[PDB]
Formats: sequence, structure tokens, C-alpha cells
Amino acid sequence: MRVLVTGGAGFIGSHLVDRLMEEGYKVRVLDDLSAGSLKNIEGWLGNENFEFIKGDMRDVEIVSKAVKDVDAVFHLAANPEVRIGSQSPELLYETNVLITYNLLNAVRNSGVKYLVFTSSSTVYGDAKVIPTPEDYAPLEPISVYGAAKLAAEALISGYAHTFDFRALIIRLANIIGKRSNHGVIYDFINKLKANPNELEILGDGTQRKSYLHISDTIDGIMKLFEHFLNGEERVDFYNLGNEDWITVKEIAEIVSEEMNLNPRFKFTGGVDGGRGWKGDVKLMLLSIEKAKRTGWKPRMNSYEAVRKTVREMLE
Amino acid sequence: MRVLVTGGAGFIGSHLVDRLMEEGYKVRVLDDLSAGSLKNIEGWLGNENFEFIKGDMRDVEIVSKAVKDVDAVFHLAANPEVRIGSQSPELLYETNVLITYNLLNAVRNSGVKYLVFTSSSTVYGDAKVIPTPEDYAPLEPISVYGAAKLAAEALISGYAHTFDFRALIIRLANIIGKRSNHGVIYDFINKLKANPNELEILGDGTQRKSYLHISDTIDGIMKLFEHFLNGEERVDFYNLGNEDWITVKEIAEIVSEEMNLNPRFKFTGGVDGGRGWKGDVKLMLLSIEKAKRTGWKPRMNSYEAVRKTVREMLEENIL
Ligand SMILES: NC(=O)c1ccc[n+]([C@@H]2O[C@H](COP(=O)([O-])OP(=O)(O)OC[C@H]3O[C@@H](n4cnc5c(N)ncnc54)[C@H](O)[C@@H]3O)[C@@H](O)[C@H]2O)c1
Ligand SMILES: NC(=O)c1ccc[n+]([C@@H]2O[C@H](COP(=O)([O-])OP(=O)(O)OC[C@H]3O[C@@H](n4cnc5c(N)ncnc54)[C@H](O)[C@@H]3O)[C@@H](O)[C@H]2O)c1
Ligand SMILES: C[C@@H]1O[C@H](OP(=O)(O)OP(=O)(O)OC[C@H]2O[C@@H](n3cnc4c(=O)[nH]c(N)nc43)[C@H](O)[C@@H]2O)[C@@H](O)[C@H](O)[C@@H]1O
Ligand SMILES: C[C@@H]1O[C@H](OP(=O)(O)OP(=O)(O)OC[C@H]2O[C@@H](n3cnc4c(=O)[nH]c(N)nc43)[C@H](O)[C@@H]2O)[C@@H](O)[C@H](O)[C@@H]1O
Repeated sequence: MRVLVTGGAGFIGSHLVDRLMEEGYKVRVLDDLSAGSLKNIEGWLGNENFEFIKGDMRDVEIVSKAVKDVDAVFHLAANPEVRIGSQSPELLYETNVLITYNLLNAVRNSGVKYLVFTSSSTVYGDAKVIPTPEDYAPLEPISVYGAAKLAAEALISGYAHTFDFRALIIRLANIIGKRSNHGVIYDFINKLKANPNELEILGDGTQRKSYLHISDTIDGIMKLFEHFLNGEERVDFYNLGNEDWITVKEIAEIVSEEMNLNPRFKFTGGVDGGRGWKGDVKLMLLSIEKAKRTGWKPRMNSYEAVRKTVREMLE
Repeated sequence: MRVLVTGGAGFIGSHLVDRLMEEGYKVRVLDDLSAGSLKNIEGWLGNENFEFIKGDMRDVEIVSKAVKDVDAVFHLAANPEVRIGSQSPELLYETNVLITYNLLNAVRNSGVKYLVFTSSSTVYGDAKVIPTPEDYAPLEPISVYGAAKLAAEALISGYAHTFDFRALIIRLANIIGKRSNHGVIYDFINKLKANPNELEILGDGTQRKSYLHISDTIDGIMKLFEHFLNGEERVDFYNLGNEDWITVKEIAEIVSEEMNLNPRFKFTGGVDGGRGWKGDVKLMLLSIEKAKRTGWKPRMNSYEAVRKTVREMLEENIL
């Protein structure tokens, strides 16, 4: 089986590439390195089962070529920066709706049999049912990013039914670990690297969300993928997150602890009710009963995930 | 109130334009006449309260210009042909996702306060709960058209929250009536005008869906709009359909009755289990409890709606 991994030179994408290569798949990565890096996958360059394609998925010919001789696609290429939605929604539209559409047009007339998509908890919006289940509705995303992720999901479903392939949609919580160049942990580490006396924390520090270490995330994506392949569902929806959640204040405390620092916390107060930025969901915790029915469970909770992530990053 | 109506020269759009003009709104229509027609709105041309812009919403400059000095937008512009999804999905993507994205970027830099959007029951896909309520999930559209409608909804919600305007999303069932140049009734009438002894029926004839006459639909869109303006919600979701449903076979029988014909029925058998085409939902019936709590109710049921539409279209054809 050949599997294409868009965004495979990124954080989640590079870890999933590691896993796919170790399990013996033929892996083709398509990445424009706008955010990713060859350092994330240099261990695999030159492997007789590995191909790298430096390309922007806006380029429709590149995408058509990438899906050639591919039996499965893992579509992780995206701009995952919620914060930019208020200032640059077109960027999010291009990196979440447009290139997904391009992928689907290419997949349409191809031998691609399976399409796996890393969606986001942000599709649930400010969810009123917590833990949020896969069947929560109406879906009312509050950010351009979450809206774009939901749009991608919808297109994937329609194309899967119209053009006879199968789609696995996995709505991930906040995923953290080594190689990430986005997110609160990364920014706190750099902030304290620049000034260890004072740390600016966006919002009111109470934003509370479920964090999943990348190890558990790849394990989950793979067990879900396997179970999906063995089923008949044309399109299936799974949450992937942790059992618990944790606040931004506590994350700041862990980041400080691990760096043997003692900054003053300076909260900005945020916007729209203590949010870090327009569209920042304040409370997120996904239900993972459906995924647990595959034999998957987080080996770490959110606190352990955060602490391991900080230590990994510092090395 | 100044309102822009995209797709206002089309089927639903022109009737909504009529209603807005009669109520004294200042109406601006944006339509590229790809499906619509000047004849649908010619009664209003030259009225000091009516402006028409023949423009393609693919052009972002046209749309930016269109939303200027507008307090509300009714976004009805789209290509509504589910059937084409298998052969030209790109067209659907452009006329349901892309132009909606452009509209939202234009609204972002504008004084528009309200956005009303005609979404579709197809966003529910082959729903397992019938009557289907607004909070049914997971949403799993089976057509490129339904997927595009759902994507548009999602973008509308995200933009509404990020950029602080209010959005009313109305998921319509099958809407029928005068001025329609799409749908099973139009096609059956044309089929029998070309050969009145034989009617080809796509699928197995058991496709069963809820039909709403356009009169009831405009009344409903207006009651929802009014209540929404008076409400608090940032984004709201309403189904708009009938209480009942009806099969394609019965629609063919009504069409035949009204045409004083009795043709041989030729079912194609369809695909994916009797569907008319890839993505054709087989069973659709929306719950309208939420809409009913605004004081709205269909004045016609699906059978009556279909019969009124057949008679309307036939008198239209004579004229
Ligand atoms: N990290 C999280 O917490 C999280 C949570 C939920 C969902 N996701 C989703 O998981 C996927 C990966 O996220 P990540 O954290 O690894 O992000 P990342 O930025 O580290 O990786 C994404 C990759 O996409 C590539 N890319 C971006 N635009 C591209 C384009 N136009 N053409 C080709 N390649 C392009 C980038 O270069 C990068 O390698 C995305 O779909 C993201 O939305 C991530
Ligand atoms: N008729 C139904 O049963 C039904 C049901 C549910 C939802 N809807 C929705 O209601 C709306 C109107 O449907 P309708 O039956 O009146 O269709 P229609 O084709 O009669 O009207 C749509 C209008 O959009 C215009 N248009 C298309 N592409 C355009 C573009 N790029 N720029 C500008 N204008 C463009 C067409 O010229 C036409 O005038 C659509 O959003 C449709 O999806 C219709
Ligand atoms: C579901 C996933 O949600 C994830 O969003 P998202 O909660 O912002 O993920 P983070 O960017 O890690 O932010 C987590 C929380 O920390 C707050 N925060 C406080 N200070 C900072 C800071 O300096 N930087 C950052 N980045 N956050 C900060 C942030 O507003 C939010 O409440 C996405 O990364 C994924 O793509 C996906 O959408
Ligand atoms: C919810 C609404 O659903 C509506 O879809 P949709 O049921 O296909 O609406 P129609 O195109 O009217 O098709 C209604 C039913 O009639 C069947 N049918 C049988 N023979 C024919 C034929 O010759 N022509 C046509 N056209 N249909 C035919 C068709 O497959 C479907 O089962 C959309 O038009 C709206 O935009 C909206 O999405």
C-alpha cells in the first residue's frame, strides 16, 4: 500500500510518517515546507519506500501527480493557526478549504481508496455539551479556522459518496509534542527564552482544553485507520483527545517549572470574554468513547502530556 | 432597510425580491443570469427602490461593490443542480463555496448586519432520523452539492463570529412553483410535452421527499428573518419544509393527470439503490417544529403543492 501524507514534513505529519514507515507502508510526502522542515523527516530521505515532493497544494498539477499510484491519502496539510483568522482569513481558507478541494478533485479520478483527514475540535464551536460527542450539533464554529475545517469535512464526505472512496474524519483536540512550531507551549518557551522575568499570557488564563501528546495521537490515528479499513462505513467520524483538560495558567506554571524559571505572569485579559483572540474557544474536551472502542486510550493525561512536551522541546 | 439579494433573478430569489419590494425595502439584486432571467424581475426594473447588478460573484470586486450601503444580504445565488455533481463538481464548488467565501470577505469590510442563507436538506445526507431536526449529526452529505452547502454554512458561521455580524441559516426542503427551470416537475412536463406516451422516471420512483410551494417558502423566510432580527442569536438554524412527503411516482401521476395524459412509466432503476443519480437522497422530510414556533405553517401540503405547481407551470407555458 502506498499512502500519501500531505503536510508530512510538519509536526503531526512527520510523526505519522515515522509510524507509517516503521509499519512498512510506502509513504509519499507532499509538503511546501511553508511550516514544515526536512529536519522533521530527514531520517527517511532516500529510503526505498519513501518519496518527498516539495509542492504547494494550491498547484493543481502537483496535487494530481502526488496522488498517482496511491491507495490511501492522509491529508494533514493546513495552516493550523486559529489566531490569524481575524486578520488573515483568506490564508486559512486557502490552506484548509481550497487545497482540500484540490486534493479531492485529484483523488476523484484516481485509485485512491481511503482518505483520512485531521479535522479539529473547533468544528464544535463553543460546545454546550462537554465531553463533546461526535454527534453534537448544530455545528457552529466561531473561528475562520474551525469553519474552514468543517468545510473541508463536508467536501470530503460529498466526494467520498459521489466518487466511491471511503473517508475517515478524525477531530483532534490540542495535539502537543516534539517538532511543533505552533501553540501555547512553544510560545511560552520562546517568551521565557527572551525574558525569564515576565510571561505574557493571552486571555484570562482560564481557557481550559484537552491536550493529547503526539505519541498517543499517532497511536490513535493508526488504530482508528485500521478499524476503519476493516469496516464498511463510507464516512466515519471520530474524536481524538484526552480524558481530562487543563488551563492556560497551569500550562504556564508547568512551562516555568520545567525551565527552572520564576516569571511574573501578566495576563492580557483577552477579548470576547477572556479568550486569547477572536475565535479562541474557551472550553474544550472531546468524548473519546467511540475511539476507545478500538482498544485505544491515552497513555498520558493532559498534565503529563504538557510536561513531557516541554521537556522534549527543551532538548 | 437596504438589502442585497444575490441570485435575486432566479426562482426563489425573484419571489423574495417581489415580497421585499412590496413591503417597501430598498432592494439590490446581484445575479449573473446563468440560470435566472430579467423576465423574473422585469416588473421592478426602473423602480427607484430597485437596483440590478448583472455580475458573477466569482469576481470579488463585483461583490465588494454589491454589499456597499447594504444592511442585510439574502444569499440565494448558487447552482442548485445536485445531478451535475458526478460530472462537474467544480461548478458546484464555485457556485456554492467560492462565491459564498467572496461574499463573506466583502461583508467583512462593510456595514452589513444580517446574512440570510438558503441552505439545503442535502446537508443531512441520507438522514437516519426522519423527520430530521436542525441538530441532527454527524452531518454526512452524499452529494457534492450538499457538501458545498454545508461548507458554505460553516464559513458563514465562522465569519459571523469572527467579524461580528448575525447569520440566519435556513435549510430548505424541495421548493417548487412558478419561475422554476429546475426540478422533477419541470423535467416531467418537458418530457411529456416531447412524448406524451412515455415518461422516463429516474431511479425506482420510490424517492420520497417533502415539497413546499414557493408561496409558503417566502412567507417562511420572512417570518424567520423577522423573528431572527428580533432575536439574540449570533447564528441560527432553521429547517423549512412541509409536514408530509411524496414519491416521484406520485409526482409523475399528478403531472400526468394535470396534462390529461396517461403515459407508460419507464423507470431507469437509478444507482446506489434506486437513486436518480449519484448523491440523490432517497428519503427526505425535515422537522419544522422550530420554524412552527415562529407562527409559520405551510398553507399547502406536498401533494397540493405539486399539483398547484403543475397547473402554474402549464398556464405559464401556454402564455
Ligand atoms: N496541532 C494540533 O493541535 C492540531 C489539532 C487539530 C487538528 N490539527 C490538524 O492536523 C494537521 C497537521 O497540523 P500540525 O500541527 O502538524 O501543523 P504543521 O504546520 O506543523 O504541519 C502542517 C503541514 O502542512 C504544510 N502545508 C501548509 N500549507 C501547505 C500547502 N499549501 N501545500 C502543501 N503543504 C502545505 C506545512 O508546510 C506543514 O508541513 C492539520 O490538518 C491541522 O489542522 C492539528
Ligand atoms: N429550489 C429548491 O428546491 C431549493 C431548495 C433548497 C435550497 N435552495 C437554494 O435556494 C437558492 C436559490 O435556488 P433556486 O431554486 O432559486 O435556483 P435558481 O437557479 O433558480 O436561482 C439561483 C440564481 O443564482 C444565480 N447565480 C448562479 N451562479 C451565480 C454566480 N456565480 N454569481 C451570481 N449569481 C449566480 C443564477 O443565475 C440564478 O438566478 C440557492 O442557494 C439554492 O441552493 C433551493
Ligand atoms: C483543536 C486545535 O486547537 C488548537 O488551537 P488553540 O486552542 O489555540 O491552541 P494553542 O495555540 O496551543 O492555545 C491554547 C490556549 O492557550 C491560550 N494561549 C495563551 N497564551 C498563548 C500564547 O502566547 N500563544 C498561544 N498560541 N496560545 C496562548 C490560547 O489562547 C488558548 O486558550 C490548534 O493549534 C489546532 O490547529 C486545532 O485547532
Ligand atoms: C433539498 C433540495 O433538494 C433538491 O434536490 P432533488 O430532490 O434532487 O430535487 P429534484 O431535482 O426535483 O428531484 C426530485 C426527485 O425526482 C427524481 N427524478 C426522477 N426523474 C427525474 C427527472 O427526470 N428529473 C429530475 N430532476 N428529477 C427526477 C430525482 O432523482 C429525485 O429523486 C434540490 O433541487 C434543491 O436545490 C435542494 O437541495
